[PDB]
Amino acid sequence: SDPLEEYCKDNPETNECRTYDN
Repeated sequence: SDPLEEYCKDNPETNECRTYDN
């Protein structure tokens, strides 16, 4: 998918995007 998916995977702040809000 777009860099958006890989981000939430690689985002220590937004990879937590699923748990925390950013």
